[PDB]
Amino acid sequence: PKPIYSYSILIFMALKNSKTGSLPVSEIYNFMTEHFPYFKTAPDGWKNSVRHNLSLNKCFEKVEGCLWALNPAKIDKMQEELQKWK
Ligand SMILES: [K+]
Repeated sequence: PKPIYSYSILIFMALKNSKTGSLPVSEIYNFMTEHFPYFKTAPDGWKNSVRHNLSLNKCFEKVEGCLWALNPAKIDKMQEELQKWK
């Protein structure tokens, strides 16, 4: 049962559910496997898809196993994208 969601939306859920708005890459996996059981048995490559969407989407920024944080300037746009698909 694939989630009716994009990878950027799923990453946005994991990061906005963080108290600091930032998580390491391993925590994003744990969030997706916990809240969406499809990824527990999904074929390999979705973990690589998460790292691609982190680098490609401007909403996620690398802080300087690192951490990925939400860009406050892109939260309103990603939120509106979240609501459309809820
Ligand atoms: K990025």
